[PDB]
Amino acid sequence: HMMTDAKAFRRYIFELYFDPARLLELDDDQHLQRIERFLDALAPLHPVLENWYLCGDSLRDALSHNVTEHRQDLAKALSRDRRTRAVELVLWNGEEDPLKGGLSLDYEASGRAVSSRLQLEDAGSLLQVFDAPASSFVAIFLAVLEIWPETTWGMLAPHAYFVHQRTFPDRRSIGWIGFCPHPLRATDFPAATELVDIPGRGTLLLNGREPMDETRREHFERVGEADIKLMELGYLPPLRG
Ligand code: NA
Repeated sequence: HMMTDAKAFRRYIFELYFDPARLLELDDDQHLQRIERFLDALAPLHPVLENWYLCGDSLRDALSHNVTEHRQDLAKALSRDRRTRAVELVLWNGEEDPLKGGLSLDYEASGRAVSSRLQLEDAGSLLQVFDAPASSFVAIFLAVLEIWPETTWGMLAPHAYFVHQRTFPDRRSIGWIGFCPHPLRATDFPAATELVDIPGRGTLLLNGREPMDETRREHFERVGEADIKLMELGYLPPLRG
């Protein structure tokens, strides 16, 4: 079918991974500059992405420091979020309700893979508000690739799919939309899969969303067949790493 199931909210995972050695080379000024550029790139995509704030305890405190208004506040996020062995930065977009596009951002750079990453949670909130979600999510990937040439993997996937349906237990997944840092040939992939070639970076892959009804071939062809081809190419990275 062309439509999805009818559900009030779907949890998603949205994670971009960076080469830890190359990311660690950056100093704080460069991390802050990249985050500033990334927030700038989010702003045109939807009204809920236009404002970002430091976290706080009272609602008044958590809305007092708009880092898209006062960019010096971004350093104050780094100051309270930093830890001895890693830069970390946490922001929220000022919307408390996930059903209204509420979102937080978590950026870490440690020199290790697990904590050299950009996460948007819960990205299912953006599926709530995007009029044309496929292209808007691709635009978020495109921003990350332009700002972080160190990107080594990206995945946007339903949480339940990743946890309970990913083909390879000890590997990452390309998800519904994802980034693989290699050129790919449409020949090797299903017809429902769209490949966006990004010279100098790799490929963005768009599989189809989960429909209300689908056959066994269609089920296999969705995210599973793409993960299988990536694994067969040696491009699907291990989870532990
Ligand atoms: Na203020």
